Amino acid sequence: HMETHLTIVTEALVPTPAFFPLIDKLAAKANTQLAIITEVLAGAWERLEQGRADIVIAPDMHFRSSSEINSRKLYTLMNVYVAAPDHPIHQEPEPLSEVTRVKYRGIAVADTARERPVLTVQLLDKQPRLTVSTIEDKRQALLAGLGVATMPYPMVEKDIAEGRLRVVSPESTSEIDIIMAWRRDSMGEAKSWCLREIPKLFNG
Amino acid sequence: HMETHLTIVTEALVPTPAFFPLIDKLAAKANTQLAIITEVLAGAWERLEQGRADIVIAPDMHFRSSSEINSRKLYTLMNVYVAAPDHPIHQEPEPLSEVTRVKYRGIAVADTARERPVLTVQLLDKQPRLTVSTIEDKRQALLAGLGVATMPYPMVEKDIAEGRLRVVSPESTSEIDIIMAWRRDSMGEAKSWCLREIPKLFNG
Amino acid sequence: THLTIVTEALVPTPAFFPLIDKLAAKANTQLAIITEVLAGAWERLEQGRADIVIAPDMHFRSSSEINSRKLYTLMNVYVAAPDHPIHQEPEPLSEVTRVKYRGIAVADTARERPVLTVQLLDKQPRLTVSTIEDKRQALLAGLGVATMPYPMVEKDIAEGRLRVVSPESTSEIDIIMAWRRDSMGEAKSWCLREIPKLFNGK
Amino acid sequence: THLTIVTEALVPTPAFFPLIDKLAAKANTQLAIITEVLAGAWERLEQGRADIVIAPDMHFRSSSEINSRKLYTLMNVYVAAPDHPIHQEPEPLSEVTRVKYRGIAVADTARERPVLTVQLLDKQPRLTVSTIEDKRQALLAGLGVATMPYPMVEKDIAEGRLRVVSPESTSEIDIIMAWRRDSMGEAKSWCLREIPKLFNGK
Ligand code: NA
Ligand code: NA
Ligand code: NA
Ligand code: NA
Repeated sequence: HMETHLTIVTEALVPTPAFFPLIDKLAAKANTQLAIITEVLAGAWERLEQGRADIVIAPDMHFRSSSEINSRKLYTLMNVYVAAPDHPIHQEPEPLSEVTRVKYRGIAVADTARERPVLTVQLLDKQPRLTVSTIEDKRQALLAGLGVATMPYPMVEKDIAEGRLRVVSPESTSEIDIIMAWRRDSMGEAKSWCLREIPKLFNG
Repeated sequence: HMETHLTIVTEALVPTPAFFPLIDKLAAKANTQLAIITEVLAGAWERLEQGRADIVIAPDMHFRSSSEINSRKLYTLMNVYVAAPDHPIHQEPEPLSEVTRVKYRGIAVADTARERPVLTVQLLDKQPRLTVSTIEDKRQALLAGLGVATMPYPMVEKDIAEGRLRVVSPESTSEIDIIMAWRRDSMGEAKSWCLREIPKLFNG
Repeated sequence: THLTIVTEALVPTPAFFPLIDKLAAKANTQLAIITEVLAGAWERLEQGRADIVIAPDMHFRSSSEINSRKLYTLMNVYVAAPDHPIHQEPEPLSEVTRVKYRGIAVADTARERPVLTVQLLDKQPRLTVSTIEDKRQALLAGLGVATMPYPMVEKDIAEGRLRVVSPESTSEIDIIMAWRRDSMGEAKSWCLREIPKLFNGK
Repeated sequence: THLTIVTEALVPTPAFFPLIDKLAAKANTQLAIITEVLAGAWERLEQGRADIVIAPDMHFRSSSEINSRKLYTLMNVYVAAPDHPIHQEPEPLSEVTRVKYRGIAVADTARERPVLTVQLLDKQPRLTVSTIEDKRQALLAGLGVATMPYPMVEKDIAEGRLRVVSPESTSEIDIIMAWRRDSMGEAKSWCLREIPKLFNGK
C-alpha cells in the first residue's frame, strides 16, 4: 500500500538467510522494504526496548519478562564446544576443568565491545581470550587453531564431518530456544504478516 | 511504556515550536522521543509516501485524496508578497506584471535548486533568483533588500509593523490551508495520541 | 548559469550575501546558498551536487579530489536555560548525570536516524530537530541541554536567557572552504577567491 | 592489557590473526579485532574506543590528532547473479535503469557520509543487511545488484555464481591504518609496526 519499511533483528546465532523467502513475498503483499540487521546477545533486546526494531529473533533471555513485549518459541538450536583437530585441548584428561580451561584461549563475540558477562562459554579471569564481532570471524579463528569456543552446530556441521573441527566434549553441548519477540504497543500490516510467516519458515 | 520514537514532519511554512507542548506530555503518556523535522513543499509529502514520517503538517497539495493517506485541516495561513522598504519594486505601477517581475530578483526556498514554480507568484524564467534552504535565510535576504518574495505573515508581522518590510501589493496575498496528514496502514499509541493532540494546538 | 554553495547548519548563510550582486555582474550566474547538516554537506560535494562547501572540518571523501582551506574558528558551548536543574548539578558532565536530562540533536542530511555528533547516551531522553534555530528555541524553552555555536547564543547568555553549563565542554571547530579540483568555472573560481575575504581576520 | 583493533567490514579480520600469538608473547595483551561499517569505524577512533582502525581512506580531521598510513588497495565490483535481468540491460548504470532493480546496502553505525557503496536512488527498491556475508548471500540468491570486494567474490565470478555487471563501475579504494597520537602503549606501538608487514606485496 505504497512503500513501507520493516526492521527485523536476527541475533548472531540466527542465520539471516533463513529470512530471505520473506523478501519477495513482502514486496507483493505490500510495498515493504525489509532490513534484516544482526546484533549480538543483549544488543538484540536493547534494540527492541529502545523501539529500534519491529521484530527480534534471538535466544531466549532474561529481558523477555517485559510486560509490553510478546514472545513465541520458533525452534531449538544446538551449541557445541569445538576446537581444531590438532589443538592440545583434545589431549586433555579433563578439558572442561577450571584448572585446564585457563590454560587455553577462549574466543568471544562482543555485544558492543569487550564484555566479561557471557553465558554460552564461561571465560575465566586470567584466561587468554580473543574477541571478535562476528560469528564468521569466530569460526575462522577456531579453524586456525587459535582457541576453544562454542559454536552453533549448523555453522560447523560440515567442519566436524570433514574433520576441520572436533567437538571437545559432549558434556558441554547445550540447547538454546530461539524466540520471536515484538512489542504490542504498535501494529501494522507488514509487521502482523511477518509475525505469521516467520514461524512457517521453521516448524510448519 | 518503554522507549518509542515518533517523527513529525513540519513543512517550512509551519513553525516547528508550535509542537513543543507535545514533548513533555509525550514523555508522560508513553516513553516516546519526538523528532520534528523540517521539509520543503513536495519533500514533506515524499517523506510520507516513502514511510519515513509518522505525521506530516504541510500546505494542502496535489498529493491529496491519495488512497492510503488520511488528512484533516488544522488552520489557514496568510502569505504576503514583501520586499524591503527601499526596494524599487515599491515605485512600480504594476509590480505583479510579468514585464515588471522579471526586472527584480526572486527568492526561492528549495533543496533541488532548479524548479521553484508550484502554487504562488513563483519565479519567472529569465528572472534573476536566489535560492535558499530555510525560511529564515529567505527572511534575512528580504530584510537585506536582495529581492522580492512571498513570506508567511506570522514570520514577518513584526517586520511589517516596524517598517523593516513592506507588502508589495495586497492583490498577491494568498491563503493556504495547513493540513495534518498520516497513513492509515499503520497505527500505534503515540501516533494516535498525537493525531488527537495536534488539532488542539491550533483551536484557539 | 548556476552556482551552488553549501553552508553547513553551523555556518550563517547571510554571511555570503555580499557575493550575490557581485556574482550577477561578474558572470550571469544565479546563486544557491543551500543549508545541509554535517555529513549531508560533504555528501553533496562527493555526488557533485555542490560547487563549494563551507562546513566544519570532517572525515571522508576517500582523500581524493578535494581541496580545502581554513576560513575561521567557531566556538561551541554547552548551554541550557537558566532555571534548568542541570545548573544545580555537582557534576553536570558526568555520564551518570547527563542521562538524567534531555539532549537535543540536529538531524544530519535532513533525516531522523543520522545523528552521531556525540554526547547522547543510551536510555537518555532526546529531542531531534532539523534546524539550528529550532534547537535554540527548544533550549530557550527549558526542554533540554545541548551544544550551540557561541555567536548564535552570545546575546542569549548576556541577557540571561541561556547559561553555559560548564566551560570544560567548550570546543573549537575549524570552519573550512572545500571544493573539487576536477572543474574550475569562471564563477566558481571567482567565489573561491572572494569567500575567504568575507572572513579576513576572523 | 587489552588492545582493540577495528577492521571495517571491507577488511578481512582473519588477515590479523598472525598477530595473536606474537602479541601474547610480546605483552600480556588480550586482543579484540572488532568489525564496524564505514563511519562507525572512525567514530570508535574519535570516541577513544579503538586503539587502531583498519578502514577505507578518509585522511580528514574534525576530531583531529589522527595519524594514518596506506596498507593496500582494494577493488570493488558491481555484481549480480548470472540470471539477473540487469545483465540483459543496454545501459545497466543509467539512473533510469538502476531504479528498476533492487539495491543491497550494508547499514552503517554513524553519520552516513558514505551511504551508497555505488549509489542508491530514491524510489529504488532496497534490502539492508549488517554484514558483508549477508550481502553476498542476497546477491547469490538473485535478490538485487550491489558492489562487493573483489577478493570475496573472485571465486564466485570464476565459478559462474556471480557476474560483473559492468566494468565501468569498478572502483579502487585505499585501505589505511589509522590511530591517535595522544597515546602510545607497548602493544599499540608494536602492532603499528607489525600490521604493515602483514600486507607487504599487497
Ligand atoms: Na547477519
Ligand atoms: Na522549525
Ligand atoms: Na543557512
Ligand atoms: Na570481520
